Amino acid sequence: MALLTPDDLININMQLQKADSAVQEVTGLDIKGICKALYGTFSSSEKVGIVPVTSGNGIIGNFSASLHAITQYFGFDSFVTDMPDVSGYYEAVQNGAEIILMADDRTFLAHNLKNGKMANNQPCTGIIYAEIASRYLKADSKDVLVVGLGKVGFPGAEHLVQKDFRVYGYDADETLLERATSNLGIIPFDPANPKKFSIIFEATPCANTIPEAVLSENCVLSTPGIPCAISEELRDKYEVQLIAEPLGIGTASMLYSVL
Ligand SMILES: NC(=O)C1=CN([C@@H]2O[C@H](COP(=O)(O)OP(=O)(O)OC[C@H]3O[C@@H](n4cnc5c(N)ncnc54)[C@H](O)[C@@H]3O)[C@@H](O)[C@H]2O)C=CC1
Ligand SMILES: C[C@H]1CC=N[C@@H]1C(=O)NCCCC[C@H](N)C(=O)O
Ligand SMILES: [Mg+2]
Ligand code: NA
Repeated sequence: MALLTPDDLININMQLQKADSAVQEVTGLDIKGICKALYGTFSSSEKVGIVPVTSGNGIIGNFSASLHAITQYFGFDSFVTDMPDVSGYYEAVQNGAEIILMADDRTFLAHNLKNGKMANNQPCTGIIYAEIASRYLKADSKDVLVVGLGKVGFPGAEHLVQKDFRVYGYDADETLLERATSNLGIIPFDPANPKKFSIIFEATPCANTIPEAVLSENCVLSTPGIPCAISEELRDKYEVQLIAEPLGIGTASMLYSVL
């Protein structure tokens, strides 16, 4: 399974700053503006309780600290509980948390206790990175390539289909590809018969998944995938506009979706 390491989260404030500038360049909107477009919501210092969780692989170094910073960055009044797990959840609620933010190895959720809304990181991440890609100001095309049609990728593709884009899809697992084509109506992408895209969305845990043949100059590559979907070489060569950030954008999508 594809879990963060502590090194992925180093200087999360800078990673967020850089991602937010890239998002502004690409779409004319900052991350808050994207979330406002997606969900119509804005932050008003809602209290967010962040609960460390020890199950499975356990507490990931820098994870709760990064969420603490991300939440503050978007204007939430956040805190991290002293205790983990159920004791931590009790602490969070007792200290007045309106939104609970917590994750085990399989599920990262946000639960707004005031209105009952609950978000899962996987669809929220897919949706927001697909939204960003979709809003590329200089795209001059409704064609989009989605690489990776799993838990993050499938909802991203679904979002793009709802937005009336012409969605091409590829997954290395043939069964996943088939699932997407027959449930979403996407066009299966044929790697042996590529075409160029100005808009690309990638959601795999693998490097170098985007072939050169698919790139156009200045195309947007919006990717929650870790590590990076393209080499530095190809990024520089085609002046690719990369939106890639390990936790904060997806977390913002969760939070603004439950407001
Ligand atoms: N940046 C962020 O905020 C977040 C990042 N992620 C990351 O997103 C990635 C995807 O997560 P999930 O969708 O949950 O994983 P998943 O395992 O559900 O789906 C990944 C898909 O990519 C496909 N794939 C793998 N190698 C490929 C290749 N070379 N070419 C085409 N397809 C390939 C797999 O067949 C699989 O269907 C992971 O690396 C995960 O860590 C996940 C959540 C939030
Ligand atoms: C990109 C992230 C967000 C969702 N999946 C990836 C992930 O690493 N999930 C596992 C998070 C586990 C956190 C850990 N239980 C903790 O509380 O420190
Ligand atoms: Mg992110
Ligand atoms: Na990747």
